Amino acid sequence: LEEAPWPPPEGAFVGFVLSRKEPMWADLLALAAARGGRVHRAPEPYKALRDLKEARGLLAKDLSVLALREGLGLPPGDDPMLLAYLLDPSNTTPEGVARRYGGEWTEEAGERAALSERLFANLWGRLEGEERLLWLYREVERPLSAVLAHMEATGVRLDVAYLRALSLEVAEEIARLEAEVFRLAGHPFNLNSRDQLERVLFDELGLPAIGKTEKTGKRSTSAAVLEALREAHPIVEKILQYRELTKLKSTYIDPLPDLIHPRTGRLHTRFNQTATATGRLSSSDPNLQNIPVRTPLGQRIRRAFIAEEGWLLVALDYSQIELRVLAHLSGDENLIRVFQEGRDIHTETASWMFGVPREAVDPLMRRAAKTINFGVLYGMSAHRLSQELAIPYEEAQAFIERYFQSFPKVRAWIEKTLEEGRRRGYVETLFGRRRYVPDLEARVKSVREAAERMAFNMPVQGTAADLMKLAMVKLFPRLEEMGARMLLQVHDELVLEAPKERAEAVARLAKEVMEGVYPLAVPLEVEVGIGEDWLSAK
DNA sequence: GACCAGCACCGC
DNA sequence: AAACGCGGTGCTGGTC
Ligand SMILES: Nc1nc2c(ncn2[C@H]2C[C@H](O)[C@@H](COP(=O)(O)NP(=O)(O)OP(=O)(O)O)O2)c(=O)[nH]1
Ligand SMILES: [Mn+2]
Ligand SMILES: [Mn+2]
Repeated sequence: LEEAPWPPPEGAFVGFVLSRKEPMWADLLALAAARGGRVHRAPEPYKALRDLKEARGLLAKDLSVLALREGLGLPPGDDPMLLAYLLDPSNTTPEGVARRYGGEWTEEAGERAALSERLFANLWGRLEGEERLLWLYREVERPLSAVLAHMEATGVRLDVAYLRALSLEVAEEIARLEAEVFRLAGHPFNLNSRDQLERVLFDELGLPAIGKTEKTGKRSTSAAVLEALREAHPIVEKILQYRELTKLKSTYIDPLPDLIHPRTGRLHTRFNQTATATGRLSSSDPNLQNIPVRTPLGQRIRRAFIAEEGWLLVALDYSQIELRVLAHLSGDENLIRVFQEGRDIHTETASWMFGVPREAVDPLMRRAAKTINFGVLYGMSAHRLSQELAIPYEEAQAFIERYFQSFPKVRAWIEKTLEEGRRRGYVETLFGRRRYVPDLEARVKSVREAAERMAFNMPVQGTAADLMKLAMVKLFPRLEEMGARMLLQVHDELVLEAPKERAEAVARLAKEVMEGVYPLAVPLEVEVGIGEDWLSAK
């Protein structure tokens, strides 16, 4: 390409190099652009950002986030990654997309700009005729990237002092647990080492080995195994408690306070748009889509996520989302009637397994019911179900029988989905998002049946993701007009931040937008709450 | 220091 | 652990 002077013409494809993957923390090391057979390299990247009206190219969102960090309104536009991701969700990295569609992903901005131009031309050509995939690109993914950019650049407020004090408290308790484990073992050892713990439990203490690990075939010390051994030795109980606290302390309590950005004073995650096989987003650096919430200590961690002074958090979460999607996709009249009558399958399964009235079901019980309802739906075995439900194997097999017998159209849909996946080689969501599942024709049963479970799950989970994404695209401009912020997304949930005097109005509006994003054969219901912290708003 | 495989874990 | 699915992160143990 002919090297031309900065700036480039409007509509050029951008290429950029970051000192680190996180745009909110990265130094913009180089900036370049390409169009019309030319390449423009910026003398000073930061100054050069002011010259762009739109970020078109690979990882456009990341550059837009960095521009927002610097107070620049540089929205993301076309991104070859989103085109490749829609053609095949296994296209998740620029390294692979480049090598697959005509280029090489290097570490030079000028080459990345030229690569973005070449890959867009080729990928856009491959989507000619894919009307449904082009609709998802034009109406969902491309506009969503702008929404995610603003979310990432905004961040969430965290109660640092609260978590600092919590760290010191949990530390003392971990010391009491580790000292108790060492005494029962008769000697000290690295309790974090599952190899050393394996010997203590199964060689020294002589406890029975329940299961083995996948790759190396060692005797597993997983929670499920230890749960089965909860009454075989007092050490097992202390280990489970040690595992819980060290996990929450090492992954959330201690790391998150150190990630507050100096310029914003807030915590900034990344929402990765081409990371999953089903169309879901993912969150990383740090992951804010798996913040603790189940246990009492987990709830205390949620409370650390707070609203800015004078603001309130608004949390909206779809009710029984994939079950409602399943009703629409399958067309089972019985399942449809469940939601038309306002029933809650999670509560009903919870009341059955715990033997208590509906009003006695606590959040912990309901989460346990979710595992069963979705576990059974997506192919859980009676053997595992018997252990999860703590019932005889014969009763567990009966549970799976009544489950599908209650909704006979579900099985018919599963077989229709798998058959089409075998013939076409991919399954699709309600909006046409595809996932290629070639192992549906595999000759090894284990491999084949694994692909099958992945296959007919993707339309359900993927449609829910399509719906959530479309709702985010619709809702974002409405929140801007009301002075509200979109902070976090958790697959079927949104966390917003609104002025105290507008929180009620935002909550009502966001609820309506989410529930009416795309009318289905069943109503989409959203649970909404308002509070100064994430747990309160739930 | 950086990277990795493997086990284990958090929540959707 | 096991015939639920989708992710990301910490630790250990190992390498370079
Ligand atoms: N296969 C599978 N899918 C799951 C699991 N947990 C969550 N999902 C999927 C299916 C879920 O629909 C979706 C959202 O998870 P939630 O919002 O926590 N549960 P929901 O919306 O169903 O119920 P409600 O909001 O009334 O409490 O994530 C699981 O253990 N397994
Ligand atoms: Mn939900
Ligand atoms: Mn949810």
